[PDB]
Amino acid sequence: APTLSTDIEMIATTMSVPRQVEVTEKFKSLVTAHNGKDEEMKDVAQDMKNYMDEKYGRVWQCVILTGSYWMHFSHEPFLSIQFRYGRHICLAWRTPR
Amino acid sequence: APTLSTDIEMIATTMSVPRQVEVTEKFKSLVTAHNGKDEEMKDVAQDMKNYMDEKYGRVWQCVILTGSYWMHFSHEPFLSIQFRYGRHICLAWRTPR
Ligand SMILES: [Cl-]
Ligand SMILES: [Cl-]
Ligand SMILES: [Cl-]
Ligand SMILES: [Cl-]
Ligand SMILES: [Hg+2]
Ligand SMILES: [Hg+2]
Repeated sequence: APTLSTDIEMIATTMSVPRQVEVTEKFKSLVTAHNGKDEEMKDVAQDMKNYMDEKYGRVWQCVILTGSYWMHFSHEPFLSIQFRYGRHICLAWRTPR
Repeated sequence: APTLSTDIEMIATTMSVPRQVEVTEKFKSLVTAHNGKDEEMKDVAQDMKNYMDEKYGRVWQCVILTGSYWMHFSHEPFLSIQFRYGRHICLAWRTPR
């Protein structure tokens, strides 16, 4: 404890459990504040990106999605997190500057 | 001409039509070479990323997805392209280094 909540499925991350908990709990609070509406998920992606820049340094990208996904950023190591909360998959990783 | 093919839906891009055509035609050839299988879309994302680094400079990220999506990278301008071919949405944008 603090422990990863039971309604998050961690898919892949190079971040520690304390960071996983802050990131996922923040995402859940944002989605809840926006009543889970897809129509407002852009605000959520933006507020997640700003939260992460502030807290863990720039530059973050945030992708929220439904369905499946396949990605490539870099074979070299970089700060990253991928998880599922309900219907929404959340991707976030940090790039230079 | 070269013109954007009728089976691509451009969703948003800051790249010119010549670049749009090369990127989308390359994506279509890769998906066709992999028989459209979701199970191999990781190879496609990787080969798209390498094609784009080579052709337009580093560093590219590539996300292929089904379903909906909402993202944020940067309010500042950066090289980007988003489009749909059949069931697959393809996102790609360039970050520093
Ligand atoms: Cl993020
Ligand atoms: Cl990868
Ligand atoms: Cl790409
Ligand atoms: Cl945005
Ligand atoms: Hg995110
Ligand atoms: Hg792509």
